[PDB]
Amino acid sequence: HHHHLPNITILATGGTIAGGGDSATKSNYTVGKVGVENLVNAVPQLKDIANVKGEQVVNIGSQDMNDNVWLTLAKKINTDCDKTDGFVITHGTDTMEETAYFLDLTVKCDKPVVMVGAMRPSTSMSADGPFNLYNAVVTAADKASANRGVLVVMNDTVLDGRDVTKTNTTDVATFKSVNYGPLGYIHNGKIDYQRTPARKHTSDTPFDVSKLNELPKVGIVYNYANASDLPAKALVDAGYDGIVSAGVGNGNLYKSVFDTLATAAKTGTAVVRSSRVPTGATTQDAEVDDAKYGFVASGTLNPQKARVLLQLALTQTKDPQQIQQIFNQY
Amino acid sequence: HHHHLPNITILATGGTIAGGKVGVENLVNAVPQLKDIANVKGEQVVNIGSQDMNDNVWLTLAKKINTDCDKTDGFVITHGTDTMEETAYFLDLTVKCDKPVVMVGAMRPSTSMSADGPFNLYNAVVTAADKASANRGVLVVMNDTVLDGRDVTKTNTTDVATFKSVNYGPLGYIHNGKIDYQRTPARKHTSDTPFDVSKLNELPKVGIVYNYANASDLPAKALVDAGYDGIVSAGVGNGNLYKSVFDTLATAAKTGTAVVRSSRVPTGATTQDAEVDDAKYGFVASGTLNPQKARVLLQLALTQTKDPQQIQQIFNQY
Amino acid sequence: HHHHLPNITILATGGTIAGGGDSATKSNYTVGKVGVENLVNAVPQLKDIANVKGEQVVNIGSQDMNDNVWLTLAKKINTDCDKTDGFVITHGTDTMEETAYFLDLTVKCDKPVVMVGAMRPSTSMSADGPFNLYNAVVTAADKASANRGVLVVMNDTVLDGRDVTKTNTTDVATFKSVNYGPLGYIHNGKIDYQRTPARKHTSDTPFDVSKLNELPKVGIVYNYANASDLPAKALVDAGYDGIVSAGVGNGNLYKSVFDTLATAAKTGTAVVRSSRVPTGATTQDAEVDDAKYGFVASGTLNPQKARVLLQLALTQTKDPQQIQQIFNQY
Amino acid sequence: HHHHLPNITILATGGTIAGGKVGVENLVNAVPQLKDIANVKGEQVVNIGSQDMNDNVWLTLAKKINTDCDKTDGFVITHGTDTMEETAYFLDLTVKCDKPVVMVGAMRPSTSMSADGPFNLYNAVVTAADKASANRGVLVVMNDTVLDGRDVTKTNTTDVATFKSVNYGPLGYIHNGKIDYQRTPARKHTSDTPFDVSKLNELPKVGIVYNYANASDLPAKALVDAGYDGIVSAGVGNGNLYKSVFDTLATAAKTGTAVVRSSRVPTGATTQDAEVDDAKYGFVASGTLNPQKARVLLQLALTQTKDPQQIQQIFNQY
Ligand SMILES: N[C@@H](CC(=O)O)C(=O)O
Ligand SMILES: N[C@@H](CC(=O)O)C(=O)O
Ligand SMILES: N[C@@H](CC(=O)O)C(=O)O
Ligand SMILES: N[C@@H](CC(=O)O)C(=O)O
Repeated sequence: HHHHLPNITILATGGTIAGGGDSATKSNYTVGKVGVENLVNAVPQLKDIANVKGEQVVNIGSQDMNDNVWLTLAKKINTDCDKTDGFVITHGTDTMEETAYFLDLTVKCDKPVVMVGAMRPSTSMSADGPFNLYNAVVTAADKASANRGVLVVMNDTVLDGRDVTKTNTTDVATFKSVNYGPLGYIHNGKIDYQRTPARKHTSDTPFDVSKLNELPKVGIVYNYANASDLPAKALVDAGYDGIVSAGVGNGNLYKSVFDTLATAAKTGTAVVRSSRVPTGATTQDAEVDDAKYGFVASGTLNPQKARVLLQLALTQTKDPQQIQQIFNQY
Repeated sequence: HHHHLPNITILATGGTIAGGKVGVENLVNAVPQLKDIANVKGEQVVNIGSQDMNDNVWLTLAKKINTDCDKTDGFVITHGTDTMEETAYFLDLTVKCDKPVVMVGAMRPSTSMSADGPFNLYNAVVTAADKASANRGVLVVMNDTVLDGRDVTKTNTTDVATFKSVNYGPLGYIHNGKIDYQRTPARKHTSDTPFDVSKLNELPKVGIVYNYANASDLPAKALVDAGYDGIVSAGVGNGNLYKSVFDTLATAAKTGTAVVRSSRVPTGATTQDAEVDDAKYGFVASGTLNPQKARVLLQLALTQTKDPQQIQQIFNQY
Repeated sequence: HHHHLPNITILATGGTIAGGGDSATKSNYTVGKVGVENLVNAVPQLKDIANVKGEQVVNIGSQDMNDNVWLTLAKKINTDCDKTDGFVITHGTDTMEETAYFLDLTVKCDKPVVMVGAMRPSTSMSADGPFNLYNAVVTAADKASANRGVLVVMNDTVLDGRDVTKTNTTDVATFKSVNYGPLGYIHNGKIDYQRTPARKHTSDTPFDVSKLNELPKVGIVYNYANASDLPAKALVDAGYDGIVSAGVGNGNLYKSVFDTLATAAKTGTAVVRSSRVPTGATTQDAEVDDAKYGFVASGTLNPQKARVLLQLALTQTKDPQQIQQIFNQY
Repeated sequence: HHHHLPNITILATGGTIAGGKVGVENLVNAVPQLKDIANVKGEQVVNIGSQDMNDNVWLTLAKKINTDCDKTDGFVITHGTDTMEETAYFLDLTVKCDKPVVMVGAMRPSTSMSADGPFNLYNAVVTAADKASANRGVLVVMNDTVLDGRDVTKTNTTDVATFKSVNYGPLGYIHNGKIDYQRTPARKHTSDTPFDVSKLNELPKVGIVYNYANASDLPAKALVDAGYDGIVSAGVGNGNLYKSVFDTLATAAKTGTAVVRSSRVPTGATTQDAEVDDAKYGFVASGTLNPQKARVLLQLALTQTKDPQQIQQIFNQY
């Protein structure tokens, strides 16, 4: 008997992991500049753990991530599932938490899908990207990683795609699953998993994007003192399918915003209450009678995460109570 | 001789601490031990949910504290928790009275099991009565902790421990009616700022737009079309902008709208010298000021100047 | 059909939850002074949710918790399992994280066992104990709480007995599962569970204390700069069955401590390396050759938690590799 | 004119940053960009794993910095991460040079993927070269953050982000070779302390005992039997003691041993006025000093006084 290593496919999309600047010790850089081959060759130990094939899907900053790249990724992974043993997606950190949840809801492939990025560009002193990439490959190669949904691997930690969020603007340790914690930690190329997400993911969801050319239009409005209703009116005037509110506190709304959203809701615009507050649920049965206004409470989904689920909910139903049930199950 | 207690004024604005329905007099009467530490007088300013806080109320409060500073030894403001962090920083920048100003709220209703409001109110008075609390800026006192009004933010939607100074930490902790202060904010506040709202009846209009994958430019454009004085971007990561939002804001910054890049990310600074050439576009980087805190400072900046470089310096000093 | 509420048994042991002082606004108080009936009557809403029966097992500060109280609790719960639908144990906060893990490893009852305490005495302004008790009863009454091991409920949060730890000396929010997160959050008397512990617990462990009169002797030594080997020598001289080291960093030992523990280990004293560092695992394959010295690495178990598992491991085996396997499974 | 760079001295002590095997000269030569910010000179003090740090090394370091203060513009100490928090606070209390003293280490070996040591060393030099870093006490620089030597502690066994000032927060963050300081420690340090180790060759013996359910009194008794000068208790919760440990320590405190109650709990103060009457027993409460930090302060306290009340006041001031 001979040892054979798993086959792992790297789908590259850009990010600071592929960023470069002209100095190792200045901060300035350009994103999504370096190709997948360069990233792979910067981690010569990858041969110890996997047979790696790299594909460049796009090369962008994830600040410019969009619905089309999401559809491209989901369809590619679902199509290519039988060709490989696992996937790593290199991506910008800014919207990784959004792409990861989208994929968590739409990947039907039963093989690990692991997202990874870097907070320092590839050119920087002590760049984090090479070890992050190694650890993402370790996770994608570990049989125990299966059936846990779509994962994010950053800073030696395996995080579920639903709860994971970027907590700090600059810190290499930025990614945390702030409400329910990580799934496992990586030490010396091994993972000790102690958790798995309960919410339904991947092959257990009804969302099937195989034939979609686009996704429903869902925007986000922010609340604060003296908030303008103009953003909300703009989305309503454009015929948006859904609006997510980044509420204050427990999903609360400035009154003018509340008035515009209540009206939209009774015309069939889906309205989800989420929170600008970085941890905790936007609950039912607090200060807003959701049943009365036809609103949906986001639970622990932050506004950008709630957008992901709402867009997908709107491919199935426009009924607020059915949308609320979706927000209680996925 | 005869022992004497400080005179503390409670300015009530509403909130769950008053659940925004119970009056200042009932709040006070419900914590009879306040008599052990101060001579409390209450005045009702408004009685609202802080999700409906607004510029008018802010102006009322700053004017009242500045006017009444001589009459009292310190102030406590009872407020909703939802926008307490905004009001705190507004007052931090506009209050000229060097005597303690302490804001407090509650996460649980006064009738709920283990309501937090009573002890929160007690400790806010302790803080307002402590001579060591002077000259530290406007404060927030919650969950046995004294927090500076610049850094303090609501971190959790329901936890009594929600309020934290997430970038630089608290100033001190309160135990047995005493505070051990170990920090003070270095940014200029109160009487060391140029902001003076004594004669203003309105504040520059400043709105906030959110960034996310596939973000619409419609919110940003709606603010521009209404002639907003300023727009704060709740950027992704280190204050980055979705392309269409970036395009709209680039235009606004050369067309009479001040533009500040902040971040939806809950901790850390939005820096210069990363991916965005702020100088080229005429944008301002917010540093550790989150979008709603950056709005506050940007409205006050626009009372002095419309020049992006002078705005950037304000954002580096206050 | 008529609604019937679950039967819940409160086993009271003391703590600040049962503490009292002479003023509502001074900090001074005496622990474990108030009886179970008083605690129950301070939460008049408990009738809305359960039929509550209180038993006083002991009335102590949990700083004086000990092996005999642990054995008493485990045997009582296992004996009385069929008499009730769920248990709440009122307890001091100082060692709750130790009792909870002991119970997590030794309870064979398939009904929820929920531990609760209070950081402020019963006499204090804004005392946390009454709502903590309510929420513990809610958790013990929820069918979904079953099969999750022994739980700790504090500050609106349901925490697993293994990972839970006291993080702050004074804060009502002190209890966190610092490595893997909470299992669920409580809002308006309802729990949305999103996690369950993977490590084996309760009826899935081999530990059976039904007939034990005592537990193996296990002590803890602390490392720091210029550490004394005298504590370690004292435990060895007394014939201790086990010693847990609160190491520096990743389970590292001051050399004189290391020398004494290496010697003890080769005479059959079990030696577990843990860490004084509050989060993260004490790993294998770092600076200490555990295989060589016959040591066991504690993983994420902190020193007092590692003591619990080691005592129980020593009821089954004295073999270091079998003990290491136990530390990898429970 | 001609631009001039500060002179910075690296004092090397070992650690994973040197993995304790590589010499100061290789460390320095591996970050050639240090030349852009300083004139670096290195000196080897020892080359050890900091799990074997000891009083002798502490005394060497304090004496060397105090002696060499005039010769340089700032210091960086390369050190293991395991006891860096102890050495930092020792130096914080004993260094009399008001010029920046910055400690640094690394969580990953220099040969590992994405090793942290190089940028950590670069930023430690930035900090040591910043004129704004003077008069803030001894510092720890890790993961782009400037932390005070009193509050800083290792929070995680392996994370590069492990070091945090868990009670009062960091002093500033480092970005693009610049620091925005927003805090400074209020406790007295360096030249405002009475501790002077210039002529000492040994320090008072102080040991640490741990509390847990069913704790043995054997460790505490072993320290007492050896005539230890002081014992720090790593208490449960708010510095509480298992009965048998409490009994032994009560006796020690009246029998020539200073006793400080600290806590195994990683954050928060061990306070007076909770369950233990410190005055009655002659114990000292540690405040926010964890057991190993309390040991440091208690050894230095015992160089001035053996009186528990004077020790308590030291613990309230430094
Ligand atoms: N703007 C970059 C930031 C990063 O990757 O860290 C991106 O998200 O693509
Ligand atoms: N919505 C309430 C929440 C609270 O006070 O806790 C307020 O901000 O007025
Ligand atoms: N010493 C008390 C502290 C508390 O319960 O909060 C105990 O653990 O019993
Ligand atoms: N044991 C090493 C750990 C490190 O430096 O990271 C030391 O403290 O010397």
